[PDB]
Amino acid sequence: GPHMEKLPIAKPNNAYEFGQIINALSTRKDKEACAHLLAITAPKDLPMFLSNKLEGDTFLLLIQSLKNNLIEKDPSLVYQHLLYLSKAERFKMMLTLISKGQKELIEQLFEDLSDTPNNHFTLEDIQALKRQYEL
Repeated sequence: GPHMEKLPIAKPNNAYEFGQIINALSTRKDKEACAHLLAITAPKDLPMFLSNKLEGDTFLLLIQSLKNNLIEKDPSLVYQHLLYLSKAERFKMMLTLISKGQKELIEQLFEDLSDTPNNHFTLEDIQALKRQYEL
């Protein structure tokens, strides 16, 4: 990960802005600046941004950003980001291009949410939504 300073983030207004920030972080491998991007992004806007500007590495970046950073800030925002991410179309191509040992990271994402009892979601809601990820 680069020692040279991080590029500053203003919120994504539209799919190209979301994609152009994210692809810069996929260039730096930045999970922590990606975590700031989810801390400012809405789950409702997220699948509309991911429409055409969604790739294998940029999907995996946000997954590793969730199962490390956002789980310790708000696991219910992780749950809602994963809920609306399941509505994205190109999302379903990603789970086919990802290798089995890299797909396990998506399991560890839900395994950390399973560990958290929460005022916004339940295990019943987890085990229902994870089905859209075929885990």
